[PDB]
Amino acid sequence: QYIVARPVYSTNAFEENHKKTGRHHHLKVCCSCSPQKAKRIVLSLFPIASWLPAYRLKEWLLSDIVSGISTGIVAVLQGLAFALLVDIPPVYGLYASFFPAIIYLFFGTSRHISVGPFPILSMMVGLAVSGAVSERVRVAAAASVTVLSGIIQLAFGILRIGFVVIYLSESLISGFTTAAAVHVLVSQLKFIFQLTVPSHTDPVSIFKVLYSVFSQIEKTNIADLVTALIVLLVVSIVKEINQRFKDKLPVPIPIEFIMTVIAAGVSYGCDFKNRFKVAVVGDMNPGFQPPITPDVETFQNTVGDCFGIAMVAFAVAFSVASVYSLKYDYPLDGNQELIALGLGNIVCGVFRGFAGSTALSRSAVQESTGGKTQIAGLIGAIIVLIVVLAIGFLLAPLQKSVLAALALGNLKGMLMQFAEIGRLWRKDKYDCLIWIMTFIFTIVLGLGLGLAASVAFQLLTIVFRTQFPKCSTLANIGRTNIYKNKKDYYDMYEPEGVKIFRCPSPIYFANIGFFRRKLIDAVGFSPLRILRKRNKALRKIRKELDNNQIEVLDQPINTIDWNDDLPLNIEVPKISLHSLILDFSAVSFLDVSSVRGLKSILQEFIRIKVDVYIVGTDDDFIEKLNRYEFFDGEVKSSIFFLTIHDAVLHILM
Amino acid sequence: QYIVARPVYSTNAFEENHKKTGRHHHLKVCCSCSPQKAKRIVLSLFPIASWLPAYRLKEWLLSDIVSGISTGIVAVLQGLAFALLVDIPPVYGLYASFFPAIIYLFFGTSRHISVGPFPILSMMVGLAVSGAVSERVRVAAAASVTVLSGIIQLAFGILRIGFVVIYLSESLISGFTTAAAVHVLVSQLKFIFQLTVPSHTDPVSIFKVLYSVFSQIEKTNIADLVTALIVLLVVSIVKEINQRFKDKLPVPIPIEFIMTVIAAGVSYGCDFKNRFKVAVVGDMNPGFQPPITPDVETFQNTVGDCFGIAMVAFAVAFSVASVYSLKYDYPLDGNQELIALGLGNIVCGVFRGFAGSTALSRSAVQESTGGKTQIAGLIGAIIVLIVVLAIGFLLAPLQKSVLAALALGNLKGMLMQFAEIGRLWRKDKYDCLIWIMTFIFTIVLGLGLGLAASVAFQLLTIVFRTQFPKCSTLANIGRTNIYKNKKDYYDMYEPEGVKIFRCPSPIYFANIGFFRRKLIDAVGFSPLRILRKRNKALRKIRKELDNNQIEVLDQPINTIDWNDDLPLNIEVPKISLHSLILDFSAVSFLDVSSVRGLKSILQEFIRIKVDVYIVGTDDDFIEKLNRYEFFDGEVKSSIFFLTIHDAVLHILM
Repeated sequence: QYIVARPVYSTNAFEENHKKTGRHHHLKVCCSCSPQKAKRIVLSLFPIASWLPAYRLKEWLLSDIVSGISTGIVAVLQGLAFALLVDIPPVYGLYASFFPAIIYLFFGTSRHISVGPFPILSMMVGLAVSGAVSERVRVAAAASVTVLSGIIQLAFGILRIGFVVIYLSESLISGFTTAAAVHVLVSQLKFIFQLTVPSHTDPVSIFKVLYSVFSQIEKTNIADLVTALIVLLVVSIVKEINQRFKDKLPVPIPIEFIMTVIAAGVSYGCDFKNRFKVAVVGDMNPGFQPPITPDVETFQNTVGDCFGIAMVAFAVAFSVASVYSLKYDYPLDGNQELIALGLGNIVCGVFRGFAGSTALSRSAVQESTGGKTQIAGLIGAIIVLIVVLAIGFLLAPLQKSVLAALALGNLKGMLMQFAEIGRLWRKDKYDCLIWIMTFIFTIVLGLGLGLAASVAFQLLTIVFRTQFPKCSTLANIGRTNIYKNKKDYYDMYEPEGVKIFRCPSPIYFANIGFFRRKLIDAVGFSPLRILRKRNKALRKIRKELDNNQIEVLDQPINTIDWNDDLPLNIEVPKISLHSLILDFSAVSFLDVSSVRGLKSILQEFIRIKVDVYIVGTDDDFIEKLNRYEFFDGEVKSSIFFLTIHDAVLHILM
Repeated sequence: QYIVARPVYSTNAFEENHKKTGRHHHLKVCCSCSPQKAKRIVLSLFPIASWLPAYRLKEWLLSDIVSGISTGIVAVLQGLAFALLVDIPPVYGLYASFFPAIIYLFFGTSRHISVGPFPILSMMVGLAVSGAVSERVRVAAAASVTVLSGIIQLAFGILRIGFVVIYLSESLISGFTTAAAVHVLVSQLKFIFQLTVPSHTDPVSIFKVLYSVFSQIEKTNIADLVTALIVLLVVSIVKEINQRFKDKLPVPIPIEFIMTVIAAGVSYGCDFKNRFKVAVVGDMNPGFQPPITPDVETFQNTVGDCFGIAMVAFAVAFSVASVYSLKYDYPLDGNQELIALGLGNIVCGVFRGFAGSTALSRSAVQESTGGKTQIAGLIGAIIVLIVVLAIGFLLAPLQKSVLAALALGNLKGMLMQFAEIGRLWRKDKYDCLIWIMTFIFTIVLGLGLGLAASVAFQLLTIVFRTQFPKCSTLANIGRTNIYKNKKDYYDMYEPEGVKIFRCPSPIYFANIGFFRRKLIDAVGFSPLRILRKRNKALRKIRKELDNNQIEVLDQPINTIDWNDDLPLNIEVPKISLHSLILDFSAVSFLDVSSVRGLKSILQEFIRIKVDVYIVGTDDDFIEKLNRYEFFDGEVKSSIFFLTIHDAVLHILM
């Protein structure tokens, strides 16, 4: 059974019978050079010196040839299809899937990540250029939003503050990216229907596009729509074949290559360019561009949106890479992800590309084909190299909506997150409000400002959880040490005069007005009204008054018991209370707005000659109240006890 | 002593031995007319029917004559001195201390409040007009910011959401009003030095004024500065006499009247207007103005700042009135303060005034002179009535910096709050960061936008408090039920295999990545690395692999004990752990981002054949985990226990 025979401990009669350890509680141990300290700094800022000299060549090379080619053809056709969401020339989407792939080979700490562009940052870059102009003024201003968002990411992995991704819950991540998969689905209607839409901008940007597209819906094309519904149907159902047959199917079907060759083959020979009037990708010039210096007139007016691109490029890079970090069991450094993607978006921004990070629909192509290391991300950048230099004379008959339909086949994973009202409403109803208020703020205020006002509302639902706590009143079940809520069981014996209270929440500025109101409700009387009625009855003994003298009615009584008949017609109220336990077990923290309100209600309750105890606090909660100066000659330190049946056994003896 | 002899209860063997009450857990009880329901609705929306028919005429009339006159002369001279902070004609400061004083007599629930203008809302109105223009275009646009901020206040006391004032701690209130007492001290330099400064606006508005004042500092006046230093010296030290001699001095010295009569007497007879060149208050026209209709072109561009004036006019009205509510012991309704000040700022905004609420330096004049009810706020509006109609031909020789020095004598109470770095740094250091980040955001971003970015940072210091909690590991002290931290005492016996953990914080999105990291640190091993090494050793028994087949290595084992020698060269690691208690006593709440991470680490720890218990949770914490579907055929409901010595007594038997 359960037998205890210890004496009654009062947390100051416990720290004298049982001595503490008295153990000692920065700028010398860290700022100190050592031959064993700078070894693991250089091999942690440059981690290619930790997987390249240990490379299993017989086992990992042939899996990294066939999985670097299979993500090379995906990186080309996704690269051209994301340069159109920014409305720059399409060759600038192959300078953004090659230059971050070389830099992340050296400084990168993840091993199953294919780095390039991805459609949530082809719009946040695409909406920042329209907010920095007001194609030569858009190429040179999309490659200066990249350098600004690569300096902010580099100056966050140097200050070692790469724990910012914990401020984004899964309801805020599955609410933002579901609303970002509608902005992608809407802004890819300029290229399927072949309509000339102006570049909209500020708030409510999706309904400005839907008003401009559907006002020209009689001017669409039939040779540009039946080839974006044949492509959208086949590459969806063949991708349905692959994820249904992940077994019994080695090296699954590359539908993103064999559909383009059909579509670029039919457009050269049936002459879709001059028979119909369909837009095609132009003739790209073979070769790179000279580097450019970013201008300050682009930095000044879009400094508020490169704090949005720099915290979206990392929150996708740390959500995707942590999927393969718990699957293949290797440690992942969250600050090396900020340096290797701060240097990727500076080199690719200087060399005229645009911003980007890892894509979930491309990293799963590298991971499922058999990519073991980031050598499959190097050979996935030799094929983007040979397309730029050598074979760029192909992909000119590509029909500019085969590209705009391949980027709509990837929106199955990000639009099936709508079945979270069907789950979070039945479960939480606070994290179903963060899903709704993120889907509304993003689709109205835009992508960039829909994350500032959604994180700030996500922090209002920690205050809403602990604003009106369920304050209780406890009682004893079975003459033992079990103290549970009084309105729940049957034989609960609460003793004579004792009134156990319980606040199951941390007490702070949003919580002390409710705890003080509920304590004087669940005790029967207010303690300040009965101090003033006693002092009025004491002044009548020694014998009303105006203002500035009511301050003497709240003084402590200095002389009777105030419970029997007073010898004149005096009607001061009586109380049966003579103790008040407080269960501070579930209280996590106090602050200076809650200590000054708790000290106020312990001082009223003591001057009525009601002994107030506080019960359940650990070692750190009492050692912090020594620093608020909570204790004085009235509120002693012998009011703290250990457990509830410890304090009640002290009252009855 | 302390003896217990109960059996061991496991919170499901407790709710069968002790039956619950099964008690039942809105639109019918409230939406129901009744002859006893509409009585206390009409007498609570119109509370002059609850103190006027019970008025002690012999005791409260002569204290309300002499304390309505003493706040009448203050309301006139403060009214003219706050119409200059908005830069309108000075007669429009007597239409703002008279019309809110009549409406608050009827609908007002406080009894020691003098209603008028006050210098923090003569600048928030004064900076909104400069943001709505870009004197006839400033009079008609300061009386439309008033009507917009009176409709927002009326539509917050009708929706019954007047608990918004709990989102503002005392560190955010003593940080905002200290920074608002520097904006007042700076913007009263246009009238002491007699300098013509253009109307400024947007961010960094105090340094734009200090640059414009001190660039003309050779063009000041000597007849306008020696009369704002004689006035500023005497009315400060005589107000030092009153608060030093609150006893032995009945009806304290009205220095704000006897100094003006001297200053308006010397300016008529020594001829300060034509000898020197000093600015004076003009000749006010006797009478009111016709009402105006607010234009929509003022409503559209300043809808973002009348959400700042409407939540500053209430946070001063509920901070001042709660001082006299706990002193004179009457209940104060926080929603009737929003209706009676929503109707005050509509009537006074239609009749060409400006916005306002109660002032701390004027309500203390009414309260200390002997004002008992709001009849002293009616006679304090008959004297503002006779100054407008009859004796407005006086106060024309008033020198416009006697008025600008009387409003600098009130900044002693709001500038002595700078000694809170000397208190909050030694005590809290989180609520000393809210004092600093509010003083910086207000003095840089302005008054209106310095409260949006200071409340939003105040909610980041509840996340900073519970981001890195002090996770512990407990042990037994003296073979009893006392379980405290292991690195604190000496004879702490932790049993064989048991590993008691403790998280002293609510677990949520900012807390589950740290609790999972600290649990596998304070247990010795990771539980997922040792599940995969067992399954690799089991496949070698029945006999590496590529991707999409590593998902079978995290499966539960289905067949040995994995603690002795395996019959081949197999080096799966061993564990001594066979239990894991978790102290969830201090855990307040869980959410869907923390349940999905806690369920993940209970499922890894059970498949290693390690029995995981969760200990310390009340009745409501288990009844919410039935709604997250935390329980299945693996994580049962018999893992919850009552207390720590209850679970450890179950392990050892």
